[PDB]
Amino acid sequence: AAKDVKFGNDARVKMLRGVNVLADAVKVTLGPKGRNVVLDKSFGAPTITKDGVSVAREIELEDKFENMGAQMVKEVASKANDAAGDGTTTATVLAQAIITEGLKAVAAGMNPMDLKRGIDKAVTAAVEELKALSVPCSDSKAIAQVGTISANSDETVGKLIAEAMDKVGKEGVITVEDGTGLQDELDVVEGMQFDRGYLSPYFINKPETGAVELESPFILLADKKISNIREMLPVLEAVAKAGKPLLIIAEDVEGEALATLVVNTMRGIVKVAAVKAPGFGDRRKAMLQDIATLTGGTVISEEIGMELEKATLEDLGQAKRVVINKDTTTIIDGVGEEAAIQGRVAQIRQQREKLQERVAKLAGGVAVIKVGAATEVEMKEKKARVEDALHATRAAVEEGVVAGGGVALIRVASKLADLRGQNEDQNVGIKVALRAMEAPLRQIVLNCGEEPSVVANTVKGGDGNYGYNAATEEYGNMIDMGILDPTKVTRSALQYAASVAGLMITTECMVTDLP
Amino acid sequence: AAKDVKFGNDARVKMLRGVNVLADAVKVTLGPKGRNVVLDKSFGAPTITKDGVSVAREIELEDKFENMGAQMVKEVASKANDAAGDGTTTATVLAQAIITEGLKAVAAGMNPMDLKRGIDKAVTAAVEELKALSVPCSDSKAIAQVGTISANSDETVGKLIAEAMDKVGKEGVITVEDGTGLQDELDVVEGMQFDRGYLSPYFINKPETGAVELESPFILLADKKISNIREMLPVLEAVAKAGKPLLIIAEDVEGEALATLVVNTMRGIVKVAAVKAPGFGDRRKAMLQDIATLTGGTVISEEIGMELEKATLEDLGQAKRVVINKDTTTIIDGVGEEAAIQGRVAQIRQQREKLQERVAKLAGGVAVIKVGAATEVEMKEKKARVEDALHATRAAVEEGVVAGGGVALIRVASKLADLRGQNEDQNVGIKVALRAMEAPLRQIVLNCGEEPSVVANTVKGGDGNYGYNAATEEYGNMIDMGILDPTKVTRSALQYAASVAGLMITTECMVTDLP
Amino acid sequence: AAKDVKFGNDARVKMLRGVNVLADAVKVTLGPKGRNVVLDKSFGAPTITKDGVSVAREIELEDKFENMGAQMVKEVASKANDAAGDGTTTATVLAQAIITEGLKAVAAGMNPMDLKRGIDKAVTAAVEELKALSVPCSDSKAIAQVGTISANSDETVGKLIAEAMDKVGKEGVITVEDGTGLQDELDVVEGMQFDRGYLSPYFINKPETGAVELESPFILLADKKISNIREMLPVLEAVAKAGKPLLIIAEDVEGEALATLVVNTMRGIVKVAAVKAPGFGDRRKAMLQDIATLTGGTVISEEIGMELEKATLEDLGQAKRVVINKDTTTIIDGVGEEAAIQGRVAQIRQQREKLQERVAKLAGGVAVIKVGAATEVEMKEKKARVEDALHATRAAVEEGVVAGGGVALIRVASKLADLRGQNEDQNVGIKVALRAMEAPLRQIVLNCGEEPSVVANTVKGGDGNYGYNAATEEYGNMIDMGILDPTKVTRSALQYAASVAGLMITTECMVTDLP
Amino acid sequence: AAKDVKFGNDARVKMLRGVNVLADAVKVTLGPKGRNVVLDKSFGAPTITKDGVSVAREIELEDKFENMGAQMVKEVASKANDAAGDGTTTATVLAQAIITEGLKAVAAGMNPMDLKRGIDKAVTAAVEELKALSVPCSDSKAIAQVGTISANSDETVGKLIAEAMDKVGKEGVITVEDGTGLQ
Repeated sequence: AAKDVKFGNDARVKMLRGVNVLADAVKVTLGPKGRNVVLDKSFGAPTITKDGVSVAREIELEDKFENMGAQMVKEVASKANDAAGDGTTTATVLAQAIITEGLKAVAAGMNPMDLKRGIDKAVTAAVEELKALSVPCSDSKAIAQVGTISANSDETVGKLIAEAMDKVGKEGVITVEDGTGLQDELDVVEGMQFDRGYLSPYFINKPETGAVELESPFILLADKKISNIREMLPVLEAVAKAGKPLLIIAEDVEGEALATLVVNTMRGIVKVAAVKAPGFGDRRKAMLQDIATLTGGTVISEEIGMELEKATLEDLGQAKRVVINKDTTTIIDGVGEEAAIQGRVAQIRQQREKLQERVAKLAGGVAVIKVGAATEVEMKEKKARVEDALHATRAAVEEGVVAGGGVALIRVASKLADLRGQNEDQNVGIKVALRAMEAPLRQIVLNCGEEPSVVANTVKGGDGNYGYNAATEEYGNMIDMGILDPTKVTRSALQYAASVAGLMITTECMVTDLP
Repeated sequence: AAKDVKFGNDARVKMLRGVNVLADAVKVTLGPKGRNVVLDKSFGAPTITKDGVSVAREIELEDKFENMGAQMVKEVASKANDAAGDGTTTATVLAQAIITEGLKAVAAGMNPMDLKRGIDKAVTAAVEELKALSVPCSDSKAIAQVGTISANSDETVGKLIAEAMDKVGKEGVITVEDGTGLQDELDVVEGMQFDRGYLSPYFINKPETGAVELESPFILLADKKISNIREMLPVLEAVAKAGKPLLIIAEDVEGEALATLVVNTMRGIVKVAAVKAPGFGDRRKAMLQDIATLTGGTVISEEIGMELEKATLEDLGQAKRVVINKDTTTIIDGVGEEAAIQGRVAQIRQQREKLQERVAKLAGGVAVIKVGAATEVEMKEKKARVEDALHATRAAVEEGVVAGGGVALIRVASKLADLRGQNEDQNVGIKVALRAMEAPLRQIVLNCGEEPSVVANTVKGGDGNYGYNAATEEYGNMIDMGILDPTKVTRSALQYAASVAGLMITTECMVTDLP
Repeated sequence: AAKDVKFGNDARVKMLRGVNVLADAVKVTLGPKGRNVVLDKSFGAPTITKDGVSVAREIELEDKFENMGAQMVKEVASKANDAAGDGTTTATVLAQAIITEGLKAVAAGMNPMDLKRGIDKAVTAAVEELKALSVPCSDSKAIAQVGTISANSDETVGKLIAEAMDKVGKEGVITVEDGTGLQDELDVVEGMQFDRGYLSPYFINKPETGAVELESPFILLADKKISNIREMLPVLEAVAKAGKPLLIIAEDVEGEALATLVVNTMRGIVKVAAVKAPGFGDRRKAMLQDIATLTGGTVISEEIGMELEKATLEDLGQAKRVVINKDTTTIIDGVGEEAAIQGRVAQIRQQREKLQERVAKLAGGVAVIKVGAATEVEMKEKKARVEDALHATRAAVEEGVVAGGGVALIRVASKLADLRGQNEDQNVGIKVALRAMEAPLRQIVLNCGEEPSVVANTVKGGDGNYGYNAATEEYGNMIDMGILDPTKVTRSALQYAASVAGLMITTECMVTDLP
Repeated sequence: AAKDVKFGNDARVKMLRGVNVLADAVKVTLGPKGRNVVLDKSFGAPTITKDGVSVAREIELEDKFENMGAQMVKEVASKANDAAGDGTTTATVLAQAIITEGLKAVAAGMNPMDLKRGIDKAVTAAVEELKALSVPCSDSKAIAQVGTISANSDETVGKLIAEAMDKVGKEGVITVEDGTGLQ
């Protein structure tokens, strides 16, 4: 189609208007005196939601340029979510702030590509500074801490999470299943989790989680690449008449057999899914046997001659459940003998870090959680927030908590008061990020109907963990008042907003379709 | 789609206009000198109706923002209805009142989120105060009392209801069936009711009640979850050629067998429905056997080996009728032997509160009512109002009656004259609810063509149960004049209006589709 | 859809405009110097008609509010017709009059709901007063009297009607069939009529009468409810190959067998119809046997074991004709033996009021009428007017005649000159009905091109039955000049107009779809 | 001419919008980090000015009601000027503040004529209190100071006026005209 092209200031004013519409809709939900947004859906009833990414994903504008603005910032809130699990509003609010302040400088005659270098440097430093402040996140306290936070105040949540890790460890494998009743349930049962995602978004049966939940399925363990679909029918027809679903772990699954399986589930007979075997080369040889042992199945190897055509139900493994998402597969309760698994444990124990990881995965079991609730809505809803929190937590653990209320950010801004760049434009670029670092605190206060600059002035008069408690309307030590954000989320908010807004301010020309 | 977004006052003026259109259409029906509203329906002839929720559910506006207003208040009238069975107009009128007064304060510079806290506190207190005033609702008087009221003055109604409970008790199980002739009929026959709703709105054969009525059907009693549909065909084909419908009680029915059954009734051969078995864990084991005994059927247990494939008609139970709705299942006249049921009674009697509940349900029978009427219209129409009243009554019983004419509300408003909050905005928020509490009385009077403030002044000059009798145009003791509202309804009106309007006034921005 | 809502005066001016358009189109046909209205019909040729209801049923307006006006008054003319058979124009003209005068008072500041109470009281009194004036309608004179009138002057009509009743009695059963030639024919033959209408408007084969005429059909007499259609095929296939139609009398016919039969006639093989058996309980047991005896059929009882599957043609009854309408079934010329019927007569004669009614129906036969005519048009047309008249007559008999020219009404208006209500608004409400009572006379005169108020003044100067003879243009005694209206029609006109217009004037708000 | 008449809240929202436009244009010049306003004049070249009354006298709005708002507050800045000679911006900024806060209370259900009595009483008291705080101002140093702040922080103008009053006396006149040179 013929394109519309806009230059310089015009392009930019439009781009910003876009950002604002999205930013403004997301902002209203930030903080304890945050309000909700209603999101239409022809489909079913509207949705009420506080969740920043959820509002973001729905904004699309009519003016094609404004649209482009919104479609870009939408990525910060989106990315935050995939990494952290929370902070998507904060992320958005920082991004809008850097942009506003950025473009103001660009309009001053500053060189955008330098303003960007400044912003980026300011951020690399803020990230370092946050690692310092974080206390870390180790003890079950900090854990249920961050958890309950990312779970949105709900302490019961951060709780189970801490308990969980406190059971199978910080690296243990935790999962989530809908609760049968009103009570939450944490159980440890014979499992494993590895870093492999689905081979097609078309296997998703739970659109909500964006995941693949399968009920007591068989597991196929193939050593070769799967291109042709002919060697599938002997087994794929035996598990058709067994009523149950089927999981495929192989070197890969190529377009030919994949695309047939893809349309074979959605709209099709047997509902199945497939994922690449973990690791590569010599690891996946033994790493795949690990799964075989756990599930009580057989590995179809090429070096023994075994082919897929010469395989039965008996050769397959089994579990009571399994969940696959974008990049994670986790199996729960393997039918594998206690003798067989313990035998393979002693085998590796005998056999230093890479073998240690295989022991940890295997010996070890998988912890499960059943989100209890009164209503099926809340139920599955709560279940959601859980998986979220869990995320941040794992991340929080890997890299802790910091003072909430966005004080952490305000604190790093004064530490970097003396940061400079290679030239004056880079300097303004730093001051632009620092000034933005105040925005979460500033929005939190503004959503309470209170003077945001007056609160900020007095928090900035303080030190360490002194902050504003928006709930109770009085100042104090944020960690003592239990207002903690997880470090991974605060960091991640910052990195992502900076990344997008950094690029965004360097825009001199925009190219889109005609109205 | 591209969205329209409106801020602050503009958003709010539009939101209110919406509320008014709906409120105004509902208001005209409040009280004894209430008039009717005509509701178009391409479908059949138009509908004449006084029933507040019925008017509400039809309002949809063209201006997309105004629409949003109306679509939200529509929920108070809707919620009132699902809980109470009456008071939907009152509910609506209170909601419109809180909103009007609210937004006026918001426009004064008050902090909405505080006005909300005030309103809410004022309400929590009004609810307490109403519990005090209620006399309760216990004696068959108060019962037929509230009944006849919620039935819309019709004394004959409140009557049978009192009789009913007076038969199988307040907790007894009462049902309703269309009358064969012109006479009402109350009969007690060999039944049970438990807290479980249909597994899909697609089983509804009576669109009016929003329920599932089934004629002398067989009952299937399964101990396991029902996912696959293959174990269904041996029995589902034997009851296909028996001409009769079939009820399924199992641990659950999963999408796979559910979705097949769903399209198998509407547009399909055998008309069936399914509901989850009552309770959970060890209760539903024996609780399901209770039903088996009553219906003269067999429980298909897993721990005995019995599967659904190895089951006949003989294994199934039977009743003369059964009605399922949103969250209630009730079976009527079980074919179960008098010996078998009495034997199971003595079994539990031997076996303290949870077992007591199972005795009550079982021993005991189910009372039925046949709404008599001249015309089939009135007939089924009257039948409706009945089920309504019955509701409120059960509720009234659980938590009585209060002075009608909306005097109860006016009375609690003076009791709370001294209620205060945490700050001045919270105070205005209280005064806003109190002032609203006068509105039902004020509308009742306004629908009579009389001076509403002059009536209110003089009712507020009085005490206790002194009120205005709009029918006869003179003041007096409302309980003595027989003008009683059920407590549960007055309470419920208030709680729901407050809930919605409370949220509504905190609105600073609105996001909808383009015109 | 988005709705338009109008308030107060605006709503009302529009509502009235609607009424007028319909009223004005109907008015032009009132009285002996009434003119015709032409009614388009894409379908066939246009229709010329004097018949008030026929004009009414065609008015639909474009302005959605005006439409609502017309769609409401349309009900008076419609209701008149269903009860009386005549007077539909009068009804309409009164209704328009009450409305006009009403709304004028509402605009004076009067309280509508009181104006209504007045109107209603004035009417309850006018009805009483008319019962007084009626002379009654008993002798064959008054009968052919009212008949010939409601038949529109046609004396030949009122004639046969009187003859008829003079044959099988006032309660005898009279029917109508198209005439074979040009001569009218009255014949008495071996029949019965009971108060039961068709079980679906979809059995109608004569769209004109809105009835179900069936030619020498078989009669099925079932004791049970008919839900399933399987027990139908043994008999329904034997009467398929007998070429003739089939009538079903049973306890009921439920949706399942009904909906199959419904589409099985229109668009289908065997043309059949079904009606509920007369009475209830113990009556319908013997009351159904009565029909069996008359038709020479067998009753398929449950208490003998007989099922519908085990039934032949031989078991069924037969008649030469049968007509079913909205609420009446009447069978004509039963094949039942003279011995069998006389035997059942002696059986009941032996066996006090309820058994007396069964004797009357049975012993007794059914009188038939064949409307003779030159053209098939006139023929079937005349046939129509007949059935009409017959109606009013039966009614006239049950509750006589009064002075035509609308003098009766003018006479009751002076009798009620001293009627008062509970307050002044109720008083105006009475004067509003009284003043309206003059309108028929006033329109009759206006359609003659003469001064309506001058005629009215001089009729009101007179007494008793003195009136204006519009045909001959001179005053006199209306009963002596043969200008009589039947009481039932005059009463019914009044009651219905009052009913609708009473409601209509209480309208403060109107809600409809957007243009 | 036919008149437009507006009531209650509508009248008031419009009246306020008027006040704001004038207030906002005058406000930007208040204080040492005050900026200038440019005032068109078909007549000659435009005028640059910091002087609050000068901006005020030029505001006239198109919406006839908003106009009325502005035309009324314009009188505070105008009156200040005729009496004092300075403070016209301050005057304007106070006036806009009382109004904003006032109308907010009126919208709360307060009785306007009482809000007025309060305001007036508060002011009669503030005037008394200021008489107290004032230290008289009689020494050349103090005089030079008011002069300086008046002249947007220009020490020379202060000094120059202080010197002037010192020489002519109290019962003596000082005029100001265009000079030839730069100083």
